[PDB]
Amino acid sequence: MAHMERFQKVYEEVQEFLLGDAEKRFEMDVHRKGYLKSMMDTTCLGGKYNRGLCVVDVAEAMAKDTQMDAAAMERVLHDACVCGWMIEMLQAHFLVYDDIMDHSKTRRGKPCWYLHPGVTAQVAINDGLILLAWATQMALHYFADRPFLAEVLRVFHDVDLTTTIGQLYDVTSMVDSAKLDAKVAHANTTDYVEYTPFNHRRIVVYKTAYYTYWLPLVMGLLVSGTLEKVDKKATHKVAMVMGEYFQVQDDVMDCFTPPEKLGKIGTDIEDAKCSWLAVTFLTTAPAEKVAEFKANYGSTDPAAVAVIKQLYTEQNLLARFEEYEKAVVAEVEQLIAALEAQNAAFAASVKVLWSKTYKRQK
Amino acid sequence: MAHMERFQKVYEEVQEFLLGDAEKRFEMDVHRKGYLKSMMDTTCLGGKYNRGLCVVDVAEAMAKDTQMDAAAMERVLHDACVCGWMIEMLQAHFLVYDDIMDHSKTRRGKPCWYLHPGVTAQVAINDGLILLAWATQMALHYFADRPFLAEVLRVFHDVDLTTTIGQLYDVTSMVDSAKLDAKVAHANTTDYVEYTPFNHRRIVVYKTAYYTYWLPLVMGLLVSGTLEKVDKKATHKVAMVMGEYFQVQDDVMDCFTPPEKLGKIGTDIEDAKCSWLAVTFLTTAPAEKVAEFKANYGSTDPAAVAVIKQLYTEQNLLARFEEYEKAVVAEVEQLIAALEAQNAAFAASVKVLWSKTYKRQK
Ligand SMILES: CCCCc1ccc[n+](CC(P(=O)(O)O)P(=O)(O)O)c1
Ligand SMILES: CCCCc1ccc[n+](CC(P(=O)(O)O)P(=O)(O)O)c1
Ligand SMILES: CC(C)CCOP(=O)(O)OP(=O)(O)O
Ligand SMILES: CC(C)CCOP(=O)(O)OP(=O)(O)O
Ligand SMILES: [Ca+2]
Ligand SMILES: [Ca+2]
Ligand SMILES: [Ca+2]
Ligand SMILES: [Ca+2]
Ligand SMILES: [Ca+2]
Ligand SMILES: [Ca+2]
Repeated sequence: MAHMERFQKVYEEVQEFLLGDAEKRFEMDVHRKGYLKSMMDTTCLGGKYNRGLCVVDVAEAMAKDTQMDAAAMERVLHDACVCGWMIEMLQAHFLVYDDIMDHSKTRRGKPCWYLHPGVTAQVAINDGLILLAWATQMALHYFADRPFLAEVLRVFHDVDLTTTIGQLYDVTSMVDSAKLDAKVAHANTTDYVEYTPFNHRRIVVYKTAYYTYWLPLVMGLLVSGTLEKVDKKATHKVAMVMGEYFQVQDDVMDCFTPPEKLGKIGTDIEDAKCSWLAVTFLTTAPAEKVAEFKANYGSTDPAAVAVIKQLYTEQNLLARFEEYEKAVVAEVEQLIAALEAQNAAFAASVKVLWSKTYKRQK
Repeated sequence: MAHMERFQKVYEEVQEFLLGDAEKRFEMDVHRKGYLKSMMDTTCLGGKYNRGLCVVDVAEAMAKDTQMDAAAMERVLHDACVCGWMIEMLQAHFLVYDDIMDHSKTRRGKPCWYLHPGVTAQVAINDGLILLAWATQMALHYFADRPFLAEVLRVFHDVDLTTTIGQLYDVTSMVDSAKLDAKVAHANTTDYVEYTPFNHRRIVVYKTAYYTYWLPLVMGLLVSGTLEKVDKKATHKVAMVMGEYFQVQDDVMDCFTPPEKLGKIGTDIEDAKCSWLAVTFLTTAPAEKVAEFKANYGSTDPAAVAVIKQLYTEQNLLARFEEYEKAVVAEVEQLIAALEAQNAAFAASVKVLWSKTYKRQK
């Protein structure tokens, strides 16, 4: 929408900055400079830019609600774009690692970075660290004289921590939690006791909600200097609700949306993930169907996978998702009404975010 | 080792903080807390603690020099221990990843983290991110009301960046740099045209000197509030010299120090990495020797690795290292004497660091 063109211009600026700083500081040669350019473009581009563009929608909503001159509005928007790129590059970094962890094939319609034959998991592992480091470099450089530098770093780093703990819950969700010893191999579960609504919510809140919903909102507020003009606790709550839903959508599109339209080949089923479908199925389905699920789940065999999808379809998981979505919409709507009573400007930028989220198809 | 007891007590302190904060903020369960505890202990302990201890030695030298009273000195030492642990965790993070990247077997006399049977490289990859995040968490918590907080973050993230570019030079150094395409597999070199003193210096200065020499000295100065009492240029210079040399010793020991004494099993020869021995040997040995080294280096075959070590031995590599160490001793001493003319206290703390480095055996 409104800010794409400006946001993409800032990408070019920030890339030239970053590559030039490496030349100046690290004696970066021409070939590695180009490798780094292709790496940044491959990992950071091609997504929907929902997190980055939110920073800009929020910042501008709040800046217009303030009285400021042309140069100050221009500054807010530019800083917002830089902040948005910190988050997109945080995403880039998380996706490089997660694609390795999940041993996946495609991301955003192209092979996963680690799967580029001129890269491999060995180089990709270090490329991911460069991405994370650059996001902090952006703040240190662009916001060196800004009052919100310290607060930006604190929220960005807190969120980076939060997401790694989220990923921890995710990556250990298929193993009995009583059996984690860094000294003993552990088999995947066969009984699925821990596939509970509580465990699924815990995963999604921490691995997705904080960095996808909370971070863009807060950063938008930080760069426009209006973080003390909104109810902190309601902002966190609406971000948790939308974020949980956003990840329920993800765990509901990797089992029913063609890879081709999504841009990625989910393997929740093969990998026995504690997805919203698995928890919803395990807690509502009849007993023979639960057993048949346990004999088929967690299996690479395409015939086992097809059995799970058939069981999910018989269980009416799409319709259960529709009902959950109605409940979410009801709650979001009212959290937004209450934010609107306090700060109508901020509440509008929450609608813009929610609009890009509700009933999305990829 | 005046500060070891205090340093270790701070580790217990910081660990209990970190685990407790995840309980409070991420609904961390008792099993993953236990997992996290063992991960921390396994990846962060068992090293020599040169980096961490140097922060405290520098901080104390400067606090004595500025005549701090007992209250102030106790704060400075405690802050210095936290900074020290930020660096030891940075190291922890770097080695978790590097062990994966290098496919190594032992770190500090135990199996590499990713090789723990209950871990695997899948989990280790996210674990390494938790270590990095925790490093920032320490500063955000303990230095929340400290004016040096921003400069601590700044130098920390800069050095982390520098090291990852350092690591990029390392992992791409055995492939032809003109053939650095992400779309095209890269065969390892057969002619070694890029195995030069310039390329070797660039690798080790960036992957090693910054975080191992410069980062500890600076943090010791920042926490004691004395960074504005020493020559920044001379400080950086002496860090670069000691740090390159520190990497040279690490390269010499890969080939000549028994894995047992060392705590690790280097595969420089098998991976044919741009070490200080290979580079020197190539630009010191003849053509017949160079040709025999080209048809032996980069092979996992035990006989071929024995040929390499035998070439090195016959080319008197140990002896060329002694001579190199003489020139470095002459130059470090001159640079310390120069520092000592300006602030005797900081120069003495650079000597403490030098003396734990010069002629170390592991
Ligand atoms: C290292 C943090 C990885 C964080 C993270 C958080 C949320 C989603 N992902 C990737 C998704 P996907 O690969 O985009 O479908 P997941 O594997 O379903 O969770 C990664
Ligand atoms: C991943 C970031 C850089 C990691 C890094 C930096 C310096 C030395 N090391 C490890 C050593 P070692 O594995 O301790 O011998 P190297 O593999 O010889 O370089 C790792
Ligand atoms: C958060 C998680 C579901 C990963 C996918 O995030 P996304 O769908 O926003 O991906 P893009 O960055 O490619 O838009
Ligand atoms: C820089 C590189 C040689 C890394 C190993 O560093 P180190 O020998 O200081 O390791 P410890 O932290 O185990 O003492
Ligand atoms: Ca994934
Ligand atoms: Ca995943
Ligand atoms: Ca998914
Ligand atoms: Ca190594
Ligand atoms: Ca290495
Ligand atoms: Ca080594």
